[PDB]
Amino acid sequence: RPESELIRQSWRVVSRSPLEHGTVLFARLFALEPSLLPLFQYNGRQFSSPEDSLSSPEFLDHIRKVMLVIDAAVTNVEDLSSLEEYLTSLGRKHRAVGVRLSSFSTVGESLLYMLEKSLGPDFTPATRTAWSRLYGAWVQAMSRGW
Ligand code: HEM
Repeated sequence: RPESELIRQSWRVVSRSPLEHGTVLFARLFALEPSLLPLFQYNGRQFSSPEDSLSSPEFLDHIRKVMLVIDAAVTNVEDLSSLEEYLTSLGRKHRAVGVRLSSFSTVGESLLYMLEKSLGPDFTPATRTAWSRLYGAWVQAMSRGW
């Protein structure tokens, strides 16, 4: 797993404090597409601003949830044949709550953004590329899906 090690190596850094990094991801996501903000509704209430979501334990718990899943996807980076059916299932939950396949690009770009900011110089071209491949493989899975 030559291209896998890069993923585990890069991830171990962000895996240490999942909320902080997952916070950066969604801050970024909401900064790029604020139209995704109302998809996260808790207590029958809509977040007015992106920062409102940051004060929601429900929403923070969601971030952890997402961070845990990617970290799982990182565990299985070598085969990718184990997580397949969970992803189609996860993608199934996403279609259900009314997310669009076209937002995947935005989440991926937010994920890559978060990784770049965290790693700095360590976020090598090879590392960027492997993550793009990796994220691509999840989206395809989650898209099988719709
Ligand atoms: C394509 C853009 C995406 C959008 C707009 C989106 C939006 C959402 C929303 C609105 C929820 C509902 C959570 C809640 O109701 O509290 C959710 C759940 C979730 N998301 Fe995302 N999502 C996207 C892609 C992804 C990707 C690529 C992953 C990880 C590979 C992911 C991981 C998760 C997980 C693990 C959950 C909760 C699963 C569950 O509750 O069963 N999402 N997403």
